[PDB]
Amino acid sequence: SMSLQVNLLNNTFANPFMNAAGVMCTTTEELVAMTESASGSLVSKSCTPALREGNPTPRYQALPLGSINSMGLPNNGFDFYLAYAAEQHDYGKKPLFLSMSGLSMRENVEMCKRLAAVATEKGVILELNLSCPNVPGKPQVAYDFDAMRQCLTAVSEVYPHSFGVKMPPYFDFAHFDAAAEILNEFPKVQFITCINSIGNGLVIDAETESVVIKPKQGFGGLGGRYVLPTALANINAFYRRCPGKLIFGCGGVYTGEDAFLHVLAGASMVQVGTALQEEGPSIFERLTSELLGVMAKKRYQTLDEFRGKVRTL
Amino acid sequence: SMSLQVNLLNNTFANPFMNAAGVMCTTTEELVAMTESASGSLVSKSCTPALREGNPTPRYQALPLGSINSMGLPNNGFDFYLAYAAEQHDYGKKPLFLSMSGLSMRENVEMCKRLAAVATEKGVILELNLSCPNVPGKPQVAYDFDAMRQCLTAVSEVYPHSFGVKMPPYFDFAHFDAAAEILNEFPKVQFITCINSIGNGLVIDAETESVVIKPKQGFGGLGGRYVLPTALANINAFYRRCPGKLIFGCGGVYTGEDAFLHVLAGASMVQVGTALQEEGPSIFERLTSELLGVMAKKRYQTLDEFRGKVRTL
Ligand SMILES: Cc1cc2nc3c(=O)[nH]c(=O)nc-3n(C[C@H](O)[C@H](O)[C@H](O)COP(=O)(O)O)c2cc1C
Ligand SMILES: Cc1cc2nc3c(=O)[nH]c(=O)nc-3n(C[C@H](O)[C@H](O)[C@H](O)COP(=O)(O)O)c2cc1C
Ligand SMILES: *C(=S)Nc1ccc([N+](=O)[O-])cc1
Ligand SMILES: *C(=S)Nc1ccc([N+](=O)[O-])cc1
Repeated sequence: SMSLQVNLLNNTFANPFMNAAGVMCTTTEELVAMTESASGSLVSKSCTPALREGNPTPRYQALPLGSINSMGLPNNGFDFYLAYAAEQHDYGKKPLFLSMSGLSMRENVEMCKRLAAVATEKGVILELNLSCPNVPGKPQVAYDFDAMRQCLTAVSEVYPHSFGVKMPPYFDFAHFDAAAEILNEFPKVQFITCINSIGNGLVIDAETESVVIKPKQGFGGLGGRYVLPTALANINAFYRRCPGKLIFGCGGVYTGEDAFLHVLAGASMVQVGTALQEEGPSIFERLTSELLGVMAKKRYQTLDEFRGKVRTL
Repeated sequence: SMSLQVNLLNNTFANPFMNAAGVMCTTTEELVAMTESASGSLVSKSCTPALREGNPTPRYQALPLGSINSMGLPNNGFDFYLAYAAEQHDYGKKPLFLSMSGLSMRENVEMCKRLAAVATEKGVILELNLSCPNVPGKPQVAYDFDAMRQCLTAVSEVYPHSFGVKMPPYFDFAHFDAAAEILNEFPKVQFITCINSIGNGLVIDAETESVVIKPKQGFGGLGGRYVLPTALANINAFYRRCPGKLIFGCGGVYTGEDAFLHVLAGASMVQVGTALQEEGPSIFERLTSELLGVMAKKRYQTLDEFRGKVRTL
């Protein structure tokens, strides 16, 4: 009598779970493993026009309360992910998202021109990353509203399909309002993924009296338990301000209960990063089971019964 | 063989610990209790020109990983805190900071003009709050760099003493650079307190399917375990970029080990919020004991030996 089914953008998803871009989605082996998993969908590693080796190691550290990273967009390059979407992915198993993270507006425009035909033919869906906080000297496009509007205009001009945007967290209603106003100008922006990491935290190991990652003097994006209330805030803020769009939640999901909170805040899909990095794709079997358990105890049969229904006081 | 003594701003402090502004420092009884505690200093509740009731309750909630609040600047008004500084505080016991949070430039200018004489005569030190994330309709001043420059210019023009600024967290090196550039233009800003809460998080209780505080649809500032890596990042970022100024740490301190991390990142004083709210002023006896224990095990005698000495890779 229950279902985790999600229906959006002319697709049916068996459940709302997928990986967060960047986690377990860089290589062919990883993409196949995600496709064979119990997840409802998957997204490929944020790509640049050419391959990148990324930042020096160590560049990721798991922590009691989450994780810190400065990966620096290590990826196989756009051609590789385009080929996976065009020729290898089994769409009969689940829908596929492709994450794009060009290092300039022109880079994104040029990749989008080429992605267009594959989206048309095969149905891959674009998630445009406006938020990488780890490439040295590169600005957070989404923290620059003028730049964001220009980039979405440029992409919209050449990309004849719906797409979504991956956003960094905001921390002020003025910013939520400004960002929402811009996103609402673009009807092709049909979903907003909240959130990328909390940027530029600094973890210090008391025992070693040192930072724990090599790039950028130890500063890196935070994920995991640290970020859940910030993620819920951003999911709900955009759920409220962009009623014409769907929200994908990302941040702090370890359990079915955490997923329940994402959906209550407004999420349609729920992405899993840090927890997936630590547990592997088997996590999706556990999460679907747990979310159904939470729903059964609460007497909910479907996600639409409580999506966005968080009660205020 | 050891000492927690700190010497700064023409004052001597027995140890680096003090309350965070807003926590246990609103009433006469609270200010006396802080003065009688083992803390090295104390700061009075951020004040407005007149008494203020603050936001509707519930407006604070303790959490497993910290706290969320939207107090809304409940305070007894500037006259009350000025009178405490001028007539009641025992400067023989410890130095006193007064936190100011006018709701406009004019309000801060007018309060500073009156504060000047008491600072001259009694030695109270101003901590100017540029970061409160809980007043409905009024965004963080320090998230508007032009507003920040104009507030600091006004205060510097009318206030004939050194002072400090309480800052919200930043999450991007471009913002650390921009904020530091502005702060460095004001020689009277002799200390920077990093950080105020991580603004506008949203805590949802899975059991009640609701938010946990009443104001602003449940959106409120995060404190406690959630914010420690963000606090360390901000402390260190400004320690590096504002070499002519002192950094005061605030965020996620529950133990002597946490305090040790603040100091390693660059902190001179260490402020305690959520943990003090939950434990009461007796916490300062525990924190001084724990910090000395950490230093003993590490064979450090003084704070100067490791302040700002966090090792990078
Ligand atoms: C190792 C690692 C690599 C990541 N790579 C990407 C990326 O390529 N693109 C992206 O949009 N986000 C990336 N992220 C951010 C995640 O997608 C996610 O937004 C963040 O980790 C928060 O989710 P979590 O709390 O589930 O980890 C990465 C995160 C981690 C830990
Ligand atoms: C109940 C409460 C009241 C606060 N009031 C103030 C305030 O009046 N002025 C201010 O600058 N910060 C205020 N803060 C923020 C704290 O000073 C501190 O920056 C923040 O809680 C992070 O420290 P923590 O992790 O030790 O809680 C308040 C925090 C709490 C929880
Ligand atoms: C808008 S998408 N333009 C853009 C993309 C990426 C960068 N970057 O180098 O971070 C800048 C501008
Ligand atoms: C700076 S001196 N004054 C000030 C205080 C508060 C605001 N505000 O936005 O509420 C603006 C300027």
